[PDB]
Amino acid sequence: VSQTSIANIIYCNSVINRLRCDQLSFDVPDGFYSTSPIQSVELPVSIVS
Amino acid sequence: SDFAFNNWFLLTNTSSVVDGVVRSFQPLLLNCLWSVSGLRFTTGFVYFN
Amino acid sequence: SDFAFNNWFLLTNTSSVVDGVVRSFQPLLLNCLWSVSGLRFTTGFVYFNGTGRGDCKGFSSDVLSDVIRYNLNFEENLRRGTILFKTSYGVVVFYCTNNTLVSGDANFYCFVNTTIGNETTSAFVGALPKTVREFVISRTGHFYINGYRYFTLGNVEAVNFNVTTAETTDFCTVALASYADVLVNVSQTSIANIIYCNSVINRLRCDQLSFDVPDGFYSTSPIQSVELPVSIVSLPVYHKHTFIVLYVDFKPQSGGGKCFNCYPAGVNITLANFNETKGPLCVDTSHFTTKYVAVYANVGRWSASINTGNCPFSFGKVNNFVKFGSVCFSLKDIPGGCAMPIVANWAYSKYYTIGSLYVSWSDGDGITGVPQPVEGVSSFMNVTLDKCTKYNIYDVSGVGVIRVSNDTFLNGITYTSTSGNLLGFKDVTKGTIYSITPCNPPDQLVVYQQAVVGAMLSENFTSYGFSNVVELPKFFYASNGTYNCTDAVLTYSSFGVCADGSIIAVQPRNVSYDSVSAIVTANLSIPSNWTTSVQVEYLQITSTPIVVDCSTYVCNGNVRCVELLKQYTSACKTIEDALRNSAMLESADVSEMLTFDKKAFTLANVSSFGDYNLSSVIPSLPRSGSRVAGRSAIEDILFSKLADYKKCTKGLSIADLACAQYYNGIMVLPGVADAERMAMYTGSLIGGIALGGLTSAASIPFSLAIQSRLNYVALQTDVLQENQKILAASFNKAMTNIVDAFTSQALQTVATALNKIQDVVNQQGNSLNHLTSQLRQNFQAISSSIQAIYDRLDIIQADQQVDRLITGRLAALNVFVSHTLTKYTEVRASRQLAQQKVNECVKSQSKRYGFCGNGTHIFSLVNAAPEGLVFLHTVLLPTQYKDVEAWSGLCVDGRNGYVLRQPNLALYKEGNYYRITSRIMFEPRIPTIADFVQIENCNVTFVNISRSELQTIVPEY
Amino acid sequence: TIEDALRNSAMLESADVSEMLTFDKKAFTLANVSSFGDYNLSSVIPSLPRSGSRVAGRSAIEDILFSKLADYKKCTKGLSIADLACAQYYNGIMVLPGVADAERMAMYTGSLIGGIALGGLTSAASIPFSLAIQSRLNYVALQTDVLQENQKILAASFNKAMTNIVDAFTSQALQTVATALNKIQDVVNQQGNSLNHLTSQLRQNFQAISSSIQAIYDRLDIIQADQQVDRLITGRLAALNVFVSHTLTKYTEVRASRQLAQQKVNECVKSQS
Amino acid sequence: YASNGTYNCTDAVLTYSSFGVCADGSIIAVQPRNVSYDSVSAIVTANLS
Ligand SMILES: *[C@@H]1O[C@H](CO)[C@@H](O[C@@H]2O[C@H](CO)[C@@H](O[C@@H]3O[C@H](CO[C@H]4O[C@H](CO)[C@@H](O)[C@H](O)[C@@H]4O[C@H]4O[C@H](CO)[C@@H](O)[C@H](O)[C@@H]4O)[C@@H](O)[C@H](O[C@H]4O[C@H](CO)[C@@H](O)[C@H](O)[C@@H]4O[C@H]4O[C@H](CO)[C@@H](O)[C@H](O)[C@@H]4O)[C@@H]3O)[C@H](O)[C@H]2NC(C)=O)[C@H](O)[C@H]1NC(C)=O
Ligand SMILES: *[C@@H]1O[C@H](CO)[C@@H](O[C@@H]2O[C@H](CO)[C@@H](O[C@@H]3O[C@H](CO[C@H]4O[C@H](CO)[C@@H](O)[C@H](O)[C@@H]4O[C@H]4O[C@H](CO)[C@@H](O)[C@H](O)[C@@H]4O)[C@@H](O)[C@H](O[C@H]4O[C@H](CO)[C@@H](O)[C@H](O)[C@@H]4O[C@H]4O[C@H](CO)[C@@H](O)[C@H](O)[C@@H]4O)[C@@H]3O)[C@H](O)[C@H]2NC(C)=O)[C@H](O)[C@H]1NC(C)=O
Ligand SMILES: *[C@@H]1O[C@H](CO)[C@@H](O[C@@H]2O[C@H](CO)[C@@H](O[C@@H]3O[C@H](CO)[C@@H](O)[C@H](O)[C@@H]3O)[C@H](O)[C@H]2NC(C)=O)[C@H](O)[C@H]1NC(C)=O
Ligand SMILES: *[C@@H]1O[C@H](CO)[C@@H](O[C@@H]2O[C@H](CO)[C@@H](O[C@@H]3O[C@H](CO)[C@@H](O)[C@H](O)[C@@H]3O)[C@H](O)[C@H]2NC(C)=O)[C@H](O)[C@H]1NC(C)=O
Ligand SMILES: *[C@@H]1O[C@H](CO)[C@@H](O[C@@H]2O[C@H](CO)[C@@H](O[C@@H]3O[C@H](CO)[C@@H](O)[C@H](O)[C@@H]3O)[C@H](O)[C@H]2NC(C)=O)[C@H](O)[C@H]1NC(C)=O
Ligand SMILES: *[C@@H]1O[C@H](CO)[C@@H](O[C@@H]2O[C@H](CO)[C@@H](O[C@@H]3O[C@H](CO)[C@@H](O)[C@H](O)[C@@H]3O)[C@H](O)[C@H]2NC(C)=O)[C@H](O)[C@H]1NC(C)=O
Ligand SMILES: *[C@@H]1O[C@H](CO)[C@@H](O[C@@H]2O[C@H](CO)[C@@H](O)[C@H](O)[C@H]2NC(C)=O)[C@H](O)[C@H]1NC(C)=O
Ligand SMILES: *[C@@H]1O[C@H](CO)[C@@H](O)[C@H](O)[C@H]1NC(C)=O
Ligand SMILES: *[C@@H]1O[C@H](CO)[C@@H](O)[C@H](O)[C@H]1NC(C)=O
Ligand SMILES: *[C@@H]1O[C@H](CO)[C@@H](O)[C@H](O)[C@H]1NC(C)=O
Ligand SMILES: *[C@@H]1O[C@H](CO)[C@@H](O)[C@H](O)[C@H]1NC(C)=O
Ligand SMILES: *[C@@H]1O[C@H](CO)[C@@H](O)[C@H](O)[C@H]1NC(C)=O
Ligand SMILES: *[C@@H]1O[C@H](CO)[C@@H](O)[C@H](O)[C@H]1NC(C)=O
Ligand SMILES: *[C@@H]1O[C@H](CO)[C@@H](O)[C@H](O)[C@H]1NC(C)=O
Ligand SMILES: *[C@@H]1O[C@H](CO)[C@@H](O)[C@H](O)[C@H]1NC(C)=O
Ligand SMILES: *[C@@H]1O[C@H](CO)[C@@H](O)[C@H](O)[C@H]1NC(C)=O
Ligand SMILES: *[C@@H]1O[C@H](CO)[C@@H](O)[C@H](O)[C@H]1NC(C)=O
Ligand SMILES: *[C@@H]1O[C@H](CO)[C@@H](O)[C@H](O)[C@H]1NC(C)=O
Ligand SMILES: *[C@@H]1O[C@H](CO)[C@@H](O)[C@H](O)[C@H]1NC(C)=O
Ligand SMILES: *[C@@H]1O[C@H](CO)[C@@H](O)[C@H](O)[C@H]1NC(C)=O
Ligand SMILES: *[C@@H]1O[C@H](CO)[C@@H](O)[C@H](O)[C@H]1NC(C)=O
Ligand SMILES: *[C@@H]1O[C@H](CO)[C@@H](O)[C@H](O)[C@H]1NC(C)=O
Ligand SMILES: *[C@@H]1O[C@H](CO)[C@@H](O)[C@H](O)[C@H]1NC(C)=O
Ligand SMILES: *[C@@H]1O[C@H](CO)[C@@H](O)[C@H](O)[C@H]1NC(C)=O
Ligand SMILES: *[C@@H]1O[C@H](CO)[C@@H](O)[C@H](O)[C@H]1NC(C)=O
Ligand SMILES: *[C@@H]1O[C@H](CO)[C@@H](O)[C@H](O)[C@H]1NC(C)=O
Ligand SMILES: *[C@@H]1O[C@H](CO)[C@@H](O)[C@H](O)[C@H]1NC(C)=O
Repeated sequence: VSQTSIANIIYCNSVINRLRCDQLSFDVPDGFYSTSPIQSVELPVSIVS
Repeated sequence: SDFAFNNWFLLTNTSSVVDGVVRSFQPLLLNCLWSVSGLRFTTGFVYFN
Repeated sequence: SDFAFNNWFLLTNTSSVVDGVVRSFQPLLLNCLWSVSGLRFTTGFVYFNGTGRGDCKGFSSDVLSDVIRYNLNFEENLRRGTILFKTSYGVVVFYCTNNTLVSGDANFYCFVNTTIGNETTSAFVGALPKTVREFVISRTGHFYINGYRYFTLGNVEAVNFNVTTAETTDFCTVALASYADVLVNVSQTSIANIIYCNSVINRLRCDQLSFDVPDGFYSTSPIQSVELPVSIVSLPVYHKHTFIVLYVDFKPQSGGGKCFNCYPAGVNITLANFNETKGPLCVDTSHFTTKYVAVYANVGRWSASINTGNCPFSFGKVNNFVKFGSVCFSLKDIPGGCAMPIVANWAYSKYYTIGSLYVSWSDGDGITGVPQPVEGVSSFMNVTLDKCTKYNIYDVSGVGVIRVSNDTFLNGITYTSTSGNLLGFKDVTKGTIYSITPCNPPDQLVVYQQAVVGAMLSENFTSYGFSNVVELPKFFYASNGTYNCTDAVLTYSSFGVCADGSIIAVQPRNVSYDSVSAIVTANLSIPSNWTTSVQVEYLQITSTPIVVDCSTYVCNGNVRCVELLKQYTSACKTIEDALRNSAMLESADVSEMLTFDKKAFTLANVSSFGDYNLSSVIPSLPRSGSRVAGRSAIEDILFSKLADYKKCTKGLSIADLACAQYYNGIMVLPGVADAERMAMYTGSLIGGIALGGLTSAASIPFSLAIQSRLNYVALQTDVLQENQKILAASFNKAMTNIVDAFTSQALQTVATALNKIQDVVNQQGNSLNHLTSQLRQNFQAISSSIQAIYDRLDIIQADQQVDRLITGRLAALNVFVSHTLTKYTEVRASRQLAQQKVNECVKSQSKRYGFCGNGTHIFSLVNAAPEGLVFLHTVLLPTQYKDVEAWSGLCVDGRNGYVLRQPNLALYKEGNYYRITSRIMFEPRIPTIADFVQIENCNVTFVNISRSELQTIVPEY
Repeated sequence: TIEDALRNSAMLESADVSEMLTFDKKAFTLANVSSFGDYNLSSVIPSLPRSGSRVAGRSAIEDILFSKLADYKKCTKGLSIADLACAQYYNGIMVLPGVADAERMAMYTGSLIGGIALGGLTSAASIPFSLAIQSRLNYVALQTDVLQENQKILAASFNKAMTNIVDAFTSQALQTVATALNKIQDVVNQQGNSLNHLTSQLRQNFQAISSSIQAIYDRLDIIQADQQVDRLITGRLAALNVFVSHTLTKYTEVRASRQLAQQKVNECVKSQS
Repeated sequence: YASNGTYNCTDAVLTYSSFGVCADGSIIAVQPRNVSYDSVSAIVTANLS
């Protein structure tokens, strides 16, 4: 955003784009980063008492 | 990419930021490309369809 | 001691620890030794009494036993048994039938049926253990099987054990016991041994959460634990009383036949103060004594009483010196006010409350509850003087001892310290003032060889069994031994302690040094042949980097938590960005510092050296593997004296401690100083000593090399080199001595290095040992578990109590990062110094005093060590000095006087002829004319020689 | 962990500072001012015992500096009201006696000062101070004059400069002295206000009804008293951990200054650089 | 370690103390800095440079 007006956007779909958006920047310098890919669906429920 | 979107605006309940980089939730699905070409007074009723 | 107690177990309500050291409260009183020998089915009823048919052994007091423990020593077979519990309210029995039928035999079904009075009830066992090795019971009624507690019965008057065993060797024990405070060592969740916390030394040891605390200094506070006289003081004002009394008269028709909690004849409970208008009754006279009042006629086993509510002040304690601005106690409800409930118990089995005592209050200094019922025109100010006491002085409470003082101080009435604790007060009556010393100031004690010896105190008294209390400046000191001042086995800057505890004043290190040798044309002494020595130093070089995943650490896998965090990515990005950039920076530096020479690495073969036999330093050959190098002897000795995640998502083992940390999100990177290139670097440096500039690449004998290095200090001028052959015998002996010291000041130096290494390792570990503990505590939330928080609440009020967790966690994380940066920025200095001296001492002899050793420096070895290096500075120390008679200059028969071209030389008259020697070694050199220089003005103070005898000294003509 | 860290660090640093302080009885006796000469460095030399069995006494520049800048034995007994320091003991802080005691400190300083007039001689006797300066000069270059005007001229400027600077205590050199004095008062303030900040925090109660634990017990029954108690200690432990983590950061940094000091005292003090 | 490229060990475009990575993602063990230095030249009455 420049002068409160939009300039461009980046969809957070791909893994690389995900990391880039997480970086709050563009063009992260070549290096090492950490990530956690997580399942987002219902899972079987188990109980023991 | 490269869309000017000069008219296009952000949405904020609170005070707007200026000239910053921000990730957020926006209603940006392309959906129907135009859906209003040649708009006239009898625009009809569209109900999230 | 030495009891196996394999069957014996711990007791824990919560999850059991495994393989740890823990001090806790356990029921471990020996009481009756056995009390169950030859146990048969008719075991009888024992009720927390000495009435146990067994050999108590006479160490048993037989007063009372808090708990009953059953230890079973039978083969792993099922034998019919029943358990009977007798309580005044009811008799409960436990039965199990092997057969499928509910009656079964007198698929396994167990039924425990409890009958109260004439009513019989049936209960469900549910889960049945495959095998039970131990049984625990208590008077409170807690029931423990194999440590965990399944359920707790209300009360047990007596216990009867219906166990029948055909086997003559039926079982090992069924005993009684009582609580105590002990420490335990647990391996694989199973006990190994314990330590009773009775003696003072044992008390300190248990406090140390360890055994065998190292000899040193510790602090202790011995405290009286009995009732003390109570003293009160208030401003004298003629007491005008107010009595608030309440008449609860529960009086039901027994309640055991139908219901006790049904509030029968429960009705009127009231206090005379109610008004027909019923305006809230707030007292006006400041002095009032609240009392519970009389109670209704009480029948067996049941009662009613008041309970603490939600107000700040508990009713009944209000009279104990409290303040209030407006009581306004009311029987009905009061808007915006606290309320308390009275409940009734039928043998502690039915709880039924009653709306009671609406109270609201303003804060103030006028109204004050007084315990003493009598209030009137009287004189009282009880004040015990010189004993430990409680006290209330002008609405301030505490404990201590009162001392009379002499200080006018008529300005006011109370004096308080900066901390907020009052120091002294003045009587209203006369003007005297009294101080308030605390009862038990901390005392400093000393321990050595796992026993206490000596003690620093404050009072001129022998508190312990010590036979002497030597008064000393700034403190007193007790000891149990005579003063013989033989030596010190411990030391502090001011003083050291003797073996028996005698105190001694330290005499600093007797040493001696040298200085410039001013030419004075008189007698002087030069050092003769030296002896070798070795000094050891240690330098921190690197820090094990750590990395953290923000979102794992705080979110812990909850998607909703992740989404609430999503708006804070502006914040926590800085943390991991800083840690990562700092790690890669320092690793780049340490990788830039490590050079290598293949030409010289091969030279590290011990055959190249000679008599020195520095076997330990040289790197080991590969152990039939394709590895460039192996750690040296001093290396694995040091490591000895001091995991893969690949196995932490797979495998069949339970996760390890390190493995757990990964789950939480901390992640320790592999260390920068890996052994391969570390050993190559060290070996190359070591091989750079025997390599000198040659047209060929071959080596030369090590002996010649030392001579060359010596030449640097001065021109060694001897043809038959005794030093080369003598110093090695001292050198290799010193080395064997010091490696033995690993496995004479040099010894204390080695002790200092070792202490420093264990220091840095502890300093590194307890950082994250402190970090990972803080998430176990919830700052303000109902519970730590985010998942549980979501379970306990709907969408509107769950996130609201969630976010205050992360608001604290982020702060703790920012603290951690801000302290890690402060570790790196400081270790960088030590890195600078290390690189600055390794390339100086290791490569080229220094001419700087005190940088490479106590005296003149010859060469230095280097090896690796945890996150650091270690040096071996070989030096030279003068064995003896040779005296000699000199001349500060020369005068020819002509006016011209001659002097020397550089100062470091000095003439002397060895015999008839004159010899000029070095100032730093006794090596002598021939005189010649080229070594002199001319100055016109003759000083008479020099040698006086003409041109004739000049030809006798130097062949001029 | 708190007290274990503080104790181990204290004994470590005290062992180091005790390892650094050497002594020479041969040279300590040489500190007699009669040995020097026109220089009259009266201020530096250590004072003789004041009719007491004390090895040494502080020098003039020493007590001037201290001037410009208790026993617990009397804190459980006596008739006086407790002093501020005394109060701290009651609370539980405890300042250990300083490592640099005056006796061995003065012996060390005096021995170093006496190492200047001592040169290698067959006998143990001294030589005139004048000859010594000439030898040190030779190091820079072969002083070649027979009638040594420097020895006699520079002393008149030297003793005058010294009187000027001791007056400055009681020209860039002046600003240098001002800087040192400012640095000393800086470190002393920096040391005091640490525990002056510590001991104040227990006067405030983080969330409890009142600070006084005894009062808290008076105002409540067993079930709801410990519950409002523990949140006191939950804060107090945090404050304590902050204090220890900042003390370790003071030690680990002062160690560098110690290194530099030992590195230059043995260089400049002993042999011209 | 996963990678999408073959191992040819040409060079390293990124590095960490234990190891470095190739341009295509192939992993490589670092060889420390080949250097050489000198030392005292003991008089030995023989060939030297
Ligand atoms: C100004 O302030 C206003 C204040 O009102 C803001 O308006 C609110 O904005 C929030 C955030 O966008 C919005 O919450 C979202 O609502 C939409 C619509 O909800 C309905 O759609 C879901 C399917 O997505 C259906 O299940 C159902 O019809 C939803 O309605 C229900 O909401 C909850 C949660 O689903 C239900 O339990 C209730 O029963 C109720 O019927 C959602 O699209 C969005 O859902 C996302 O989060 C939920 C909860 O975690 C999750 O279950 C959804 O799957 C989804 O999460 C992700 O899934 C999609 C799948 O396509 C994936 O692509 C993304 O990763 C998704 O994030 C969420 O519930 C809220 O309703 C608004 N307020 C109201 C009252 O309308 C406004 O935005 C502010 N403007 C700014 C920014 O200034
Ligand atoms: C699993 O979770 C359960 C939860 O219930 C745990 O069970 C509780 O364990 C605690 C701690 O052991 C236990 O508290 C202790 O109770 C026993 C028995 O109390 C009765 O004995 C005392 C004499 O000691 C009598 O005065 C009176 O009969 C006691 O009963 C009364 O309790 C309070 C306090 O005394 C009274 O005010 C009430 O009126 C009530 O009638 C006690 O032995 C123990 O007492 C110790 O502390 C108190 C309070 O400070 C002190 O006054 C005692 O003198 C004693 O302190 C020290 O004195 C002895 C002297 O020999 C000295 O040797 C030690 O230094 C002592 O520490 C305390 O009251 C609690 O009752 C249990 N719960 C119930 C409901 O029974 C179980 O432990 C958990 N298991 C684990 C570890 O996983
Ligand atoms: C974020 O948004 C800002 C706003 O558009 C971007 O900055 C703008 O970037 C353009 C180029 O992308 C700049 O234009 C260049 O400016 C120079 C100097 O005037 C001109 O000579 C060039 O020909 C070109 O026009 C422009 O100055 C700059 N303006 C501002 C206000 O920043 C920025 O690049 C965007 N960043 C990302 C990552 O999207
Ligand atoms: C705390 O409890 C553990 C568990 O018993 C103690 O460790 C065990 O200590 C024994 C000796 O006391 C070790 O036995 C020795 O092991 C070696 C190597 O196997 C063997 O050669 C010896 O002959 C002897 O058996 C045993 O290995 C060790 N086991 C474990 C799991 O630690 C520990 O000493 C106890 N500490 C205290 C202070 O009580
Ligand atoms: C470097 O440090 C070492 C250790 O501090 C010094 O070693 C020691 O040198 C002193 C002389 O200052 C020796 O003292 C004397 O020993 C004789 C014979 O026992 C005794 O009769 C004298 O009265 C005096 O005590 C001491 O023996 C010696 N110790 C060792 C273990 O070597 C060394 O002198 C220091 N070098 C310099 C230049 O300061
Ligand atoms: C100071 O550091 C620089 C850079 O680390 C060193 O420069 C390099 O010196 C090495 C010798 O140790 C040279 O190595 C050789 O080069 C020849 C010709 O390419 C090759 O045939 C050999 O097998 C070997 O690789 C290297 O070329 C040279 N590099 C540069 C950029 O100058 C310098 O030697 C270091 N000085 C000292 C005293 O360590
Ligand atoms: C300290 O000194 C006391 C006496 O000076 C020693 O006491 C004896 O200790 C045994 C063992 O408890 C008792 O049976 C004697 O009655 C004690 N004698 C007296 C006179 O009290 C004690 O053992 C000494 N302890 C140490 C560690 O030195
Ligand atoms: C829109 O409003 C105008 C009047 O403002 C009206 O004439 C017209 O009919 C309206 N459109 C529709 C589709 O009803
Ligand atoms: C939109 O389509 C859905 C699905 O056919 C239908 O239920 C709905 O009625 C449509 N919209 C309107 C306004 O009818
Ligand atoms: C245990 O002994 C006490 C004291 O004599 C006694 O009151 C009690 O009745 C005895 N136990 C039983 C079950 O009677
Ligand atoms: C269970 O209770 C019933 C009814 O009181 C009784 O008949 C039966 O014997 C009990 N079971 C036992 C004691 O195992
Ligand atoms: C355990 O039981 C066996 C069974 O024969 C017995 O011989 C032995 O004495 C018992 N050991 C004990 C009670 O410690
Ligand atoms: C309260 O109730 C009891 C029994 O119901 C009765 O004896 C008494 O008179 C009542 N009133 C007062 C003031 O106690
Ligand atoms: C206060 O002093 C009087 C006079 O000795 C005494 O009777 C009374 O019991 C004392 N009170 C207490 C609580 O000791
Ligand atoms: C200390 O105790 C000793 C023991 O005899 C006694 O002689 C001395 O007077 C006491 N001193 C003080 C100040 O109490
Ligand atoms: C120890 O004391 C005895 C008797 O007082 C004395 O003869 C001996 O010299 C002393 N020895 C030491 C090493 O203090
Ligand atoms: C060490 O120093 C003291 C100081 O006076 C002296 O008495 C003694 O001779 C010395 N002892 C040794 C063993 O050097
Ligand atoms: C010291 O010098 C004198 C000259 O005055 C000489 O007589 C004496 O022999 C010398 N001492 C020694 C030990 O040579
Ligand atoms: C020094 O040299 C003399 C004579 O060669 C010899 O007797 C003495 O043992 C030597 N001392 C040492 C420490 O080598
Ligand atoms: C000398 O070298 C041999 C070779 O292994 C070794 O066993 C021996 O311990 C060495 N001796 C010394 C004094 O280093
Ligand atoms: C020169 O000789 C004189 C003779 O009195 C002597 O005092 C002085 O120290 C000498 N100066 C030197 C040797 O530099
Ligand atoms: C040597 O010194 C003596 C003593 O002053 C003097 O008389 C003599 O002339 C000198 N001889 C020389 C300078 O050749
Ligand atoms: C200084 O030395 C002189 C004689 O050389 C002596 O009279 C005096 O007592 C010494 N000063 C001290 C403090 O010992
Ligand atoms: C010289 O020494 C005397 C001896 O006390 C002293 O009073 C005087 O101030 C000194 N003068 C200077 C300039 O130091
Ligand atoms: C009075 O107080 C002062 C100081 O508080 C103290 O020095 C003195 O000993 C006390 N007693 C008398 C009788 O002065
Ligand atoms: C790359 O791989 C090819 C085929 O394996 C091989 O011929 C070539 O030498 C390799 N080059 C480098 C630089 O690794
Ligand atoms: C660098 O070192 C390795 C180590 O064996 C060696 O094989 C190679 O010849 C060297 N390469 C260069 C380019 O110096």
